[PDB]
Amino acid sequence: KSLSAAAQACVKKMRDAKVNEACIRTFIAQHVMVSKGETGSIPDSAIMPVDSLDALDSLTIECDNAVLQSTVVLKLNGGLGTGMGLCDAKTLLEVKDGKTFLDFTALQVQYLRQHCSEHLRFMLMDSFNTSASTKSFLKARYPWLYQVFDSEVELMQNQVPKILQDTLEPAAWAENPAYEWAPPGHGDIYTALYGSGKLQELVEQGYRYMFVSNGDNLGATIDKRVLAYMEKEKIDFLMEVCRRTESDKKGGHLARQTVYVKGKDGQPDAEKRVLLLRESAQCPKADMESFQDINKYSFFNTNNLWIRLPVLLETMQEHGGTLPLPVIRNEKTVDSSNSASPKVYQLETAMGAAIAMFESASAIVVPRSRFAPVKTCADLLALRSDAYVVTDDFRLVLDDRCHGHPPVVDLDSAHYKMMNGFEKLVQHGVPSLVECKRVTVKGLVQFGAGNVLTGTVTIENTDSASAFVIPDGAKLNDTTASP
Ligand SMILES: CC(=O)OC[C@@]1(C)C=Cc2c(c(C)cc3c2[nH]c2cc(O)ccc23)O1
Repeated sequence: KSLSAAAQACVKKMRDAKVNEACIRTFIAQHVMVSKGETGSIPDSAIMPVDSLDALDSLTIECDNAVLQSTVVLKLNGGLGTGMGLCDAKTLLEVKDGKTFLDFTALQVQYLRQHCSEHLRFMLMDSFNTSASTKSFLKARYPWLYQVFDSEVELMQNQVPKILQDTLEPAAWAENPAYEWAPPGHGDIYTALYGSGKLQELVEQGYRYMFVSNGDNLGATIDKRVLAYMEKEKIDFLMEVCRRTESDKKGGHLARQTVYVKGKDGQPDAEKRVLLLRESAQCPKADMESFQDINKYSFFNTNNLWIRLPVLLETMQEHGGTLPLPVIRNEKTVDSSNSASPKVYQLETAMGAAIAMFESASAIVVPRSRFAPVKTCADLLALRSDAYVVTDDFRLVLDDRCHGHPPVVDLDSAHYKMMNGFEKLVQHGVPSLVECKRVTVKGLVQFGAGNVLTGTVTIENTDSASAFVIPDGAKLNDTTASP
């Protein structure tokens, strides 16, 4: 080997634990990079804003149903709802009418198979934490997915060791041999696809396109207009972006770099623009102000990505069976809670950063409805309510009586950040929010059954040693309800 002793210890620990060679190849290349000085930082001087992009609302032509016969739907399914106090797979959260996130995508795929394309493939990227519950859920409710779960559906996210910041050796932990491993970010989909052989199996069987998206994003549905736009424009990697708002100033954004290839002898000097992603972790403390300027950098990544699979395979093969994404170098501790434990580096990548790895890569701006993540219990309440309606093809869209905008829900963080607090609020029923512009709740409150809210409502309780109960049938119209 040409590896350092620290890197050697890393591969030895990973080979012992039966980690596959594609994950080892990819991690060690990041390890070598970090041992040569790479920090992950992207200053403002290194990038330019991106000003002009095509939009999805300018498109009208849909594709043939032949293209959908060669399309795979991949959902990220590694997330636990820890932010909402959950222990299990976020996708198994009841979101509307007794159905989960997973229910809706599976019903959307089931619909497309019967009506459009029987060979549309559905895959899930699971972690060790979400696999068993995901498998059990499919056994009970979707046996056609359960029968082919291991062979076709499930894609396992691998784990990588944390390394110390001084030696870059694999950190050891006597208490827990589990706190010495970590996930490598969702950029690991490429490593897992290639390393398991499933990417080769897919191109072999004739699949051309893959639509990847977060499992907790209900707006991420197949749109035939995007597939036609990729065919016609001969695009290999397409990222959906949205216009940034001040609510999104602390999240990542799209950026631009240029590569001048000099013309040999008497020639014209060529130009190629290259798109890239910059998240907050990659931004230096000095440039955080320019990071949050939503007029300089005005687009953010939805994680709705479209990939031409044969080109992905070829590009990874040309790199020796890996995709060399920019490494994000987290500075944390072996035990995350305890700041006495040794300082480590947690190396991860972002699947959206692959937009820089392709010549024919592009980004298309889409409406915000394509990015409807459920990350707070406030988002859940809006989605549970009649403000959202299911279509015949099992999508979730706003009711027309919402005038293009979901109701705005501000729930007290002291009582409703956790799911157990939120389910107490809607214990007797979730109110009608379809005609509601805004609703904000402060203090301990319980709705009643058959409640209807209109306009802008505020329900506040100042007494934290008490609960405010709203009776059944209560109508609340542009008011403040208080004890
Ligand atoms: C800002 C802008 O320039 O519009 C373009 C675009 C893509 C992005 C903004 C945007 C939108 C739609 C259809 C809905 C919302 C939205 N931003 C939101 C913020 C909210 O809090 C709630 C709902 C929305 O369209």
